[PDB]
Amino acid sequence: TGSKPFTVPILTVEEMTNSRFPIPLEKLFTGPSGAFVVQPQNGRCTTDGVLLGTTQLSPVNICTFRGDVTHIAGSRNYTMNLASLNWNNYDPTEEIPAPLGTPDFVGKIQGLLTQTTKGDGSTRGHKATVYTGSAPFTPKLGSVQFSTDTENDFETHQNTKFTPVGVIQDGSTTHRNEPQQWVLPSYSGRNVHNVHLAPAVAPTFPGEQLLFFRSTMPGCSGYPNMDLDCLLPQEWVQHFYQEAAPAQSDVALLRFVNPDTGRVLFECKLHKSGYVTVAHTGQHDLVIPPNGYFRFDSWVNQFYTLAPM
Amino acid sequence: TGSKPFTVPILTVEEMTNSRFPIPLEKLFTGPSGAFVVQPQNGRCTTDGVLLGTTQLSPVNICTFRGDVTHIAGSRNYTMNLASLNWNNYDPTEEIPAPLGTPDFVGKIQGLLTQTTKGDGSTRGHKATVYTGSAPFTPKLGSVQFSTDTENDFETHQNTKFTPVGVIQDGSTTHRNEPQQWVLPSYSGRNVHNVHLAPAVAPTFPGEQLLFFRSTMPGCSGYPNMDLDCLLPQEWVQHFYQEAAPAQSDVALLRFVNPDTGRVLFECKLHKSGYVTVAHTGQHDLVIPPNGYFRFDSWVNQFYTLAPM
Ligand SMILES: C[C@@H]1O[C@@H](O[C@@H]2[C@@H](O[C@H]3O[C@H](CO)[C@H](O)[C@H](O)[C@H]3O)[C@@H](O)[C@@H](CO)O[C@@H]2O)[C@@H](O)[C@H](O)[C@@H]1O
Ligand SMILES: OC[C@H]1O[C@H](O)[C@H](O)[C@@H](O)[C@H]1O
Repeated sequence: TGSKPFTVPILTVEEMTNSRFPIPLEKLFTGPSGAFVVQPQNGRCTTDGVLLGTTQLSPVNICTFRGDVTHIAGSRNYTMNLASLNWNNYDPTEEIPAPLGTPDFVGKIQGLLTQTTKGDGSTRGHKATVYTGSAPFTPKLGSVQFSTDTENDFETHQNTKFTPVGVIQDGSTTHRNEPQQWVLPSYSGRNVHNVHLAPAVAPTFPGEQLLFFRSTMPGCSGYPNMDLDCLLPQEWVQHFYQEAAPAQSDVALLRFVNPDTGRVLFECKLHKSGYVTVAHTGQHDLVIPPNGYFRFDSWVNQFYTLAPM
Repeated sequence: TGSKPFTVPILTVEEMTNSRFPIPLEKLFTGPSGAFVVQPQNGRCTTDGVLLGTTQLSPVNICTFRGDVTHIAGSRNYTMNLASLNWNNYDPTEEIPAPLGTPDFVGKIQGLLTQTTKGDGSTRGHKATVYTGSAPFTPKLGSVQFSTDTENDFETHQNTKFTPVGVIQDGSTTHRNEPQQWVLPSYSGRNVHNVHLAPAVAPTFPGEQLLFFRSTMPGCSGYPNMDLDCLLPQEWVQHFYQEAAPAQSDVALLRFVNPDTGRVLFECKLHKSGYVTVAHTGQHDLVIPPNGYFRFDSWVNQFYTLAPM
């Protein structure tokens, strides 16, 4: 009606980024998810550009941490007292679950902890792991703990950054038992309930399943479950945030098109609250052409019947 | 008449990503560039969406490598035989300087080298550094070397990834002497000329300088020069690539606007070949409101005289 036309990006899946970890998308996946709660906090955005949960705009400020560190005596463990992106003091009273970009799964995330000494520009970097299921993982309260490879190299009161790389598993344990991508951390610790969460999502329509945007997280030790599914590519979050096109119905019908044939491969529902469903029953890795893309076709209701995927 | 209208993203500087390394933008910087050649290969795209140099679309597939590795006896060094993003064979004959996303500066980039064994899903990760100025750095040929913290953990003929984190310097030598952000690597090795390059850029009007989109790379050891300037944010590259709006003239005039006050702070030229200039003389860190953004106003040409910044 003159309303700003809704669109999705024309970037292909492999040209886009996982919204839950700073790695490329690899593929589309669908499977049943009735048995458990799907309530990721990263990669959550309405089609009209309202960021939800812990979602922020940067594809490379996901699962990062910044602040000051203090050594835990008799250990190679450091407590990081969190700062903001701009390196200011952290504010815990904001009505968010945790700082934006905080990890939204229970797992042992490995990367590098790096630091610069302001006075002379000296620098240092150490392999480090943050276990988001641990008692000291209290990002909402302004603190997390890292296990590192040093007992003395990090300085106090100097800007320190964690850059995530991948995940680990304890190899004396049954394989692929962690990370648990669908388990939220307890952002304030084990005795305090999470707050201000983006809602859980599920298909409601018979024969429908969620369509996931899937990556494989690098594994850094042990026998981890490396699958990582997001609801929206990070580029879609950035696109909707900018466009802010109002939803004209509950569902934006998308067609996934193959340029090499000119034909539609499948269609799907992009729910205005920011998730996708397809008509399929079972676990399936979608096979798509490298140049295939999503195209918005029309606003439909929640109860539209999709052609089977 | 009838050209698709040109636009730039409304994302703020701080909401965008460096196109030369997987870190957020921090600030805008201008300075004289007569003392160097500004010929980065990442973050190069025309306003009409033609990717140049080694530029690709993923903000998280910049300064990464994938392939499989071979140990060099007597050392902690491994040679990686490069694969593509989707783990396929690398083609050295494609008319590009190097694989898309290859580092475009001489420096020592530190990160983690990770691996998965296909048969059992066992994984491993080690701190690793790639010396992009060294003789073994031959990405165009399909081979690069990493120095690591292990002499025996990595397996042969298993998919291996390098994830970049930051840069290092040798602390026994002159501080901030490396990395050298404006020195291109020799993509095929010592004394072999590079091919298929994106061109050097410079201001071509009196009283103009390049406008750079600047970040600070993490430092991981020693006393590195952490400054990193790109010509275009990664989001701008993604935007132009998708939009493909025809360049109506040589220069798109942009205004940088403060929505808090409603006033234009400065104007600048976005050259159709994908770089920005401003009217200023001297090194200057721009001070901008966090909410400030760029807006396309009109097509002009290279003879247009800017208002002083
Ligand atoms: C499954 C196994 O995981 C990794 O080994 C770790 C051990 O890691 C430590 O030793 C290994 C070399 O043996 C390596 O140097 C690693 O960086 C270092 O932390 C250790 O954490 C044990 C303790 O539970 O778990 C695993 O065995 C990996 O390095 C191995 O190659 C292999 O994939
Ligand atoms: O000369 C090498 C030396 O460089 C710095 O001093 C580092 O802190 C040390 O860990 C060591 O690597």
